[PDB]
Amino acid sequence: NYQPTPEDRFTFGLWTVGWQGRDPFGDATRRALDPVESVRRLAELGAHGVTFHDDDLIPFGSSDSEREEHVKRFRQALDDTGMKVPMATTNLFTHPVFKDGGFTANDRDVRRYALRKTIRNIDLAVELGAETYVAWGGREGAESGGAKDVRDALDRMKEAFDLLGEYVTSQGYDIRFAIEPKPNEPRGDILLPTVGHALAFIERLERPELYGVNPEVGHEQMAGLNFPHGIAQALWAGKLFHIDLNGQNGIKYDQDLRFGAGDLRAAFWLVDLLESAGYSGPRHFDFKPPRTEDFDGVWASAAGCMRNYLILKERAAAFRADPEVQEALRASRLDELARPTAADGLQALLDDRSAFEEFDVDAAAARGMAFERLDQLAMDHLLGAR
Amino acid sequence: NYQPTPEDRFTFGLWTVGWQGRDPFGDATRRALDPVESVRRLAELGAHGVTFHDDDLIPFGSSDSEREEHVKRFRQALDDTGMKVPMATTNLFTHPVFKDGGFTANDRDVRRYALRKTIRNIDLAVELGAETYVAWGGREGAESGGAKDVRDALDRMKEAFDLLGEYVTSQGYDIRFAIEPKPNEPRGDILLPTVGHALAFIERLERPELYGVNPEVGHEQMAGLNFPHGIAQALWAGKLFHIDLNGQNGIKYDQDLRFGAGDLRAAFWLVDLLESAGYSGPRHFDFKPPRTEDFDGVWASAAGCMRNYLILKERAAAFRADPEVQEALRASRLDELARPTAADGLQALLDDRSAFEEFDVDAAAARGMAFERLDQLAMDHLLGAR
Amino acid sequence: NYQPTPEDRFTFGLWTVGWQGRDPFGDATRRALDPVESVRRLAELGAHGVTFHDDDLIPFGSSDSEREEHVKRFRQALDDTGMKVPMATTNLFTHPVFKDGGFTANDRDVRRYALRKTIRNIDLAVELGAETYVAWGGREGAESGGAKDVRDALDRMKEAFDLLGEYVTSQGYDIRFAIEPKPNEPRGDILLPTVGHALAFIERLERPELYGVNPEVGHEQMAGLNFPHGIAQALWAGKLFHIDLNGQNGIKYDQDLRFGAGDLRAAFWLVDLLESAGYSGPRHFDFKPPRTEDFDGVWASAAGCMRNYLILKERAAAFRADPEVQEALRASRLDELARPTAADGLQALLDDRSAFEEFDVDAAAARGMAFERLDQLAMDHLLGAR
Amino acid sequence: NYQPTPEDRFTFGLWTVGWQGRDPFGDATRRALDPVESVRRLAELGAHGVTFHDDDLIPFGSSDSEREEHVKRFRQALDDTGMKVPMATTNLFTHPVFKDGGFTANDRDVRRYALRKTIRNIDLAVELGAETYVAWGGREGAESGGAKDVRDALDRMKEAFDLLGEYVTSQGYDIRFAIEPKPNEPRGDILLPTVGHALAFIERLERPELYGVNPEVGHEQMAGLNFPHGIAQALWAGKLFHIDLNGQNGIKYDQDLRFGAGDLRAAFWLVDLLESAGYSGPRHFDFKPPRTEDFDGVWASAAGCMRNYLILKERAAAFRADPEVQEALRASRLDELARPTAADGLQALLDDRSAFEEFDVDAAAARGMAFERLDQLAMDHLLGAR
Ligand SMILES: [Mn+2]
Ligand SMILES: [Mn+2]
Ligand SMILES: [Mn+2]
Ligand SMILES: [Mn+2]
Ligand SMILES: [Mn+2]
Ligand SMILES: [Mn+2]
Ligand SMILES: [Mn+2]
Ligand SMILES: [Mn+2]
Repeated sequence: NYQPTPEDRFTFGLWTVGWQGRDPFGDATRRALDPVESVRRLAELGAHGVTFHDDDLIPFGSSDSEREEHVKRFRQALDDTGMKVPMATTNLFTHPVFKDGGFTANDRDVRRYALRKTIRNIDLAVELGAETYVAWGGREGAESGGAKDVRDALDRMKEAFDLLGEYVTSQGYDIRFAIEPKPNEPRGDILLPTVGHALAFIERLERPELYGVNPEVGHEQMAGLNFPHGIAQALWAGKLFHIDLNGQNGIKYDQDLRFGAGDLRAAFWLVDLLESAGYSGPRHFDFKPPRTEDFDGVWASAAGCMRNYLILKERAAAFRADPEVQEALRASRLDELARPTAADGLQALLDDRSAFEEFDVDAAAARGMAFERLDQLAMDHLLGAR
Repeated sequence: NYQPTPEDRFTFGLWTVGWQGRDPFGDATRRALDPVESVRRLAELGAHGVTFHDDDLIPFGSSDSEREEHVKRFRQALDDTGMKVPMATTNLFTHPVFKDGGFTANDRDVRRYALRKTIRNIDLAVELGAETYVAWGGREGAESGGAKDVRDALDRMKEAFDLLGEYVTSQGYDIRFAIEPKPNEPRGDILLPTVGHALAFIERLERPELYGVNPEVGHEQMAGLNFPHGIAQALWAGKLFHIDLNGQNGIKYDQDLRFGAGDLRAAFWLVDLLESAGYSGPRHFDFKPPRTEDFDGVWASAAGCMRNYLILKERAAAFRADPEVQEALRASRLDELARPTAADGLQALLDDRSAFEEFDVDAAAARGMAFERLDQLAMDHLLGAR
Repeated sequence: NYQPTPEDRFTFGLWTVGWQGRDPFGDATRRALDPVESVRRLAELGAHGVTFHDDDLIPFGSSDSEREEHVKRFRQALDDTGMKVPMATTNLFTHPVFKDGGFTANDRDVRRYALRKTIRNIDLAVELGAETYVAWGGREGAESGGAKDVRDALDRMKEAFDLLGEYVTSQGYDIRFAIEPKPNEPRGDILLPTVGHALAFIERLERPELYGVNPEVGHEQMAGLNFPHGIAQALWAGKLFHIDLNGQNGIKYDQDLRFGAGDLRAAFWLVDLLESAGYSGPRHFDFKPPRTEDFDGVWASAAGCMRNYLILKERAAAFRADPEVQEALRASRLDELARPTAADGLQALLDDRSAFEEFDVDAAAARGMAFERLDQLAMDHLLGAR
Repeated sequence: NYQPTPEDRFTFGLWTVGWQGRDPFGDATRRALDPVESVRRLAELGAHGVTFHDDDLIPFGSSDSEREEHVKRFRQALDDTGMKVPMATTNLFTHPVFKDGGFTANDRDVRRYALRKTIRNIDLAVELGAETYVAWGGREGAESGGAKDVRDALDRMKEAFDLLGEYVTSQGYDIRFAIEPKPNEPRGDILLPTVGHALAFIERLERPELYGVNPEVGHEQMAGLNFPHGIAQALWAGKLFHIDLNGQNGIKYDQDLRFGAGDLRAAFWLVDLLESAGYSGPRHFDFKPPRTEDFDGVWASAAGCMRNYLILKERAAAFRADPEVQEALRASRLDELARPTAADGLQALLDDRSAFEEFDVDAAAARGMAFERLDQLAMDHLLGAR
């Protein structure tokens, strides 16, 4: 009955089930969880692995000794459970020093500190077996127009990413980078606010092959965009290195609900696309159990993330395998969208009278697309009402 | 008193002052304007030139004879007034045949027709002296998930743009292309919905040098994004080939108000950036005088577009030239944002103890950025309250 | 298999299935439908009745003779099919005369014309057996601040509604009024933009008992509000006289998709509330089949509206009847929300030491609400995955 | 040069200049300010008074002794500076006990505690001379549909407000209540989400005369609504008891920028309306100096709030006094909007052939409203470019 197993590749950040519930208007409602405990509880629920920011695992300001101790305990829990660590990232947003950014702070000294903190964590990530290193520039941006010259900030962001690429290359590490966009919050506007802006920026780096995107459901939805469409563009470009799954109810603060909550039809189309395209990376959940819940509610919320993905996978698979759907797809000319417009070439197109001089515009215009019937088949499959 | 002249490079689409006022819920409130009349009236107000879609100038379905007649009359009005035609574009959205798109319609025959209609208008544009050809794919998109496989639609959109590039190259034309993004309306979601998504797509075309963006104030604002920030990224990439200026009041239907209306502080920061970066293309207005107005109100609205740009230019120039502002910019470390983070190189950074081991995080964190004082100077300059 | 019957009280506006597909950027894609044909087709699909604006039934400018002829033909189709007409409304938005509003136009003569056109249609509505008369003030509003003094416009809107109430009372008609809010489109901002603003305005009319609201799913969603919450406030006030069902994908132009499309979880909670509260009015659909469709697609879209309501009704009923859900509701203290806070009275509350002096705040704070488990039960029921 | 004085009635919450800078993603960047220090600094800048939540003045959990000490120190600073305390409110959102709400928590015991905490602070407010007591129900709402039955929650919210009214009446206090709406954040959806919903709810209380609204600029803007329009409806109803002034950049998290930031044209129209209507309550600022600033930046931000109001007041006054504007207002028929539609009565309207039978619809439709010229005069006045 929709039971996950390590083979489904479900992963969770330590900061997700570990969120204590502090919000802009309130104090924590839950005590802090030890990372060893989260690993054990997640393994029992059927997850494949966990991810972390540097500061989730090693308290900021830790001595070298304390650091070694925290890592050793964590590595023991991984060995005991069989859990993996497929991705890691850096906290460049909590401490007051990062109030104006990490890579793009106006103060040069802060920029140099941000790169050193990042490099230290790349070494750790490699040691633990991570394949992807994410960067979410949550403090890179502004609340007012004069505060940041965006051209100079993009020069600084390029310079930081180029140096990180030089580092991994020189060390011979087998790790790639993934930038995670977000349009706003905590800054008034954040730089590289969507998947499109991040894809475009990557093409100006020195070694573009090392970088991809880590899109998050709720972030593109904070800009009112279609998440499955943005993911299709990232797959088309060959840059979907990792993904963050959650839920969001429209354009407002970043809710981070469990996956399946928020826009349920967009979750269906997302799973349809990931499974059809054969995405083989982790199915990672960046969510926050609501502050109304106790620990029992934390684990129920985490289990619901995986359950919802498995129900949707079943429904999308049933939709694509139904002969009546296959027929409707041809009725709506999805097979013709996949054929080249003009494999014959430009000259042939130019000489083809059927393409212009003798094209019957009225006959073509009268042809219904039959999209509503197709979408009702998709609705019936989602609801299990076939 | 803020009087424009042809030297200010102000341009208008024929469809702007010529909008009859038909909306989703109502009939036209104004009669149609002859293109010759719009040219004469615009020249008297101090504009530099006009732009057009194919169907604005030559009624759809026109015979070759009728076509020649419409062009001749238009060329006479240009000669009489000294007006130029710096940009042209194609209508691939009004006629029912384009109900599912032009370049990405599911029907292959429609796709071939869309390319032939486009090519015919490129020839005309060159004849009239246009330097930029815009493409706004208003019907490229969907209302439901199953209707369009986005990967196949991006293959089709790439194929269309590649063929157009082959055409201009083979003909030896001196024209470049600019894609205009929009997130939604008239389709539920439109492909390449923002400046970022369009920049990323260009990098996958066969001859990327021929293509840039034509961003529009109100379109990025329909996604709640910061317009000046998106323009700074387009300038950074060297792709701001043209721009569409107007106003919009937040996330809702595309209003196309006159420039200066809507978000007035964003208009200030936009003019600040265009003038500082030395953008030298046309200052084009894609706006609609509200359907409440008669002809007198049409021309008042058009004149207000240019007046508002000139007032803002004066205020931004006064802001940048004020010694007290120059001092505040240094107080907020804008001069340090423009210096390289690590011109010393990676190894030097790695060996620098002042960047990590001996960096005083608390001292750096306590430093105020003094952004509020700077933003109040910007406010006083905008309001002429210095 | 989810087959509707006249007993389900499904109704449709003539303008819904009859929308020809003209949008802000394109021409009609379908021919006009005769009202007699729509009545027959709807009856075959299992609808209960239709609704109309004056201008949908009688072409604007019709002579008295032509008017009588249009009504007679329509009454014959109703008799032939058994369809009813439970609601009617007035078109005060299409004709250019209403460009600045009907009831709140700045020109006094237009205001008087708007009331006379309305009164003429109230008489017709009564003749046809309508019980509710809707008013949607789509042109009441503004694009700029100085154009409308809102206090004076609310005086004018009150004056119009008071006169209509005096008319129905003097004639002894058994009809009530329902105001339909919308936040924007076609005006920049519309007056009484949400269900809350309309409820508040009704309390200032001379005979408040005659007026209620006609909320529409997609309109409250254009303001990013929770539709089921707004409907619960209208039911609490005893003012839900009628409802408009459809779908909308967030904050953008008014899409009017078929019911069930858009926010599917909000559609579930809406049906849950209407059926639990025992709403007994019409289940009316104000939707537009997309312009991509031919006539076959029109009727498929209309049938999907009713199918989706019946699937959701089944799922909501199964949720409320499940013993495991009833248990979860008590676990989350929904039974305690329904009990009075202080039936004991103010003095007793003041004297109760358990309410303050001896209240254990920490013990109460530690209690989880168990909302995530309850919401996952709701998800499983919606998806038929119990 | 736009210097405020106590006569301008500017007020600030202790929590505004006192915000330490903790956000959903970061730690505090400033130390806590003693309330006595804020009073002194505000008085030097020209403010009239301050406001507070219970917990801003008396740390939660304080003994009776500690409480008396905190009040005495505060009363001394008021005496020393001449500052007044025109409004007070209750914190029913920070402590974990309020995680599901105060007045509408599902647990009955929490509801009774919320009322007792409120009553204790009403007594204090009266002692300090407050005339208005605000209620912002920031935790009243939900993240999921099943968690809260909205009808029962509105019964509970009515019961709480009725008990508070009984309390003030029985004590003979001269204080009125003002409810402050907000659409979301920190809850997924908050009950009474806009000014309209709060106005409608007041009409169902036992003694409606005791309650009004406290609207906040940025909250209505989080729903994409027009703030000046909502304020005009509150003034029309006679319910604008207090106001919260700040700035917000569209639909996103609640920014609380300084007044004048965000939507500058909406700030102009707001000041125009408050001064024309003769609003005589406090001009209160609920804002947060950005976490990028040190203490110097805090006071600069606070001073900019008052400066911006005074510049806008001057510009709005100049607009209304300009003979050319007075002429444009008549050209746009603002004088006719203020005249009754039908002071002649219903029968006279019914018998008036000029209102329908002989009304020339085409002539009336051709009349331009001349709104664009009027809005450009408003723009020139705002910018000081007359
Ligand atoms: Mn997020
Ligand atoms: Mn994330
Ligand atoms: Mn536009
Ligand atoms: Mn444009
Ligand atoms: Mn609608
Ligand atoms: Mn409707
Ligand atoms: Mn706020
Ligand atoms: Mn407030």
